[PDB]
Amino acid sequence: NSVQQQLEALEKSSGGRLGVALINTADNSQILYRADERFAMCSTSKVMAAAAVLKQSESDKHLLNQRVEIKKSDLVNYNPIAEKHVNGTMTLAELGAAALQYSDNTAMNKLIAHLGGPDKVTAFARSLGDETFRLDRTEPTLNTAIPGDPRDTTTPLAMAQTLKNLTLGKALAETQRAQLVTWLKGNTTGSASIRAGLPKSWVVGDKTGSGDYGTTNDIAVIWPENHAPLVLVTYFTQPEQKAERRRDILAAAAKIVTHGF
Repeated sequence: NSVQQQLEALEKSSGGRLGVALINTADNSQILYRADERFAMCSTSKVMAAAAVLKQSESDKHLLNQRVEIKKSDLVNYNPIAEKHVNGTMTLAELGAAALQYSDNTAMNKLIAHLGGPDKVTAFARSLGDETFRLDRTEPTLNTAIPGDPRDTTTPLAMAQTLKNLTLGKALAETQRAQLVTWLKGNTTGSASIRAGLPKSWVVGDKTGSGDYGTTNDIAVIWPENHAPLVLVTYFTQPEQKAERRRDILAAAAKIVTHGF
């Protein structure tokens, strides 16, 4: 059973649509499965919003520490960090950290608002050469993940390419790139996803995503102990609106494509 056959087998039993894109930076070789198909990004889109602010900070040395007032009215459906700061302030850096490491939805909306709206995040993605990514809505509606809906979607390959450029490539200035990597490595929400399918000692940075239609996503940068980094995007979605998320499928896909490394 080839890697491709294993992925097809995994999808067949999953009850959903699997999208995988792995880039081996050792030789730029790739393992693709429905890598050109669109999937709702859900919270994985937070990486683009945080990175957009990091790009701005390259020309504004006071941006990351800029105060942002948190009001009760700002709270949406999931605000683990933001709710702790109502009536107070959070810096843009702290909002980036909350959005990425805890998937705080209020934090994401604050980043989008600062940038000027969802379309500004799309423009940033385009500036990075990503012609696929599109952010159309704010939290929490960007998570509807309706089959066939182009809003707030991208493809596994496009996201893998951009994540590579953002964390290991040409997208950000060094200090900003390092900050994004630090945030990703400190994520607290991905234990059961890609990380679960890899050797426990491998260093990993990732951003998970989840939404309606049992949409379960994760994008990660992986640092093996004796090999060049791997960039992996695992997207998964189902036909019924209230389907349960399946992080186990992402872990299984990760194990399949990282075999040998």
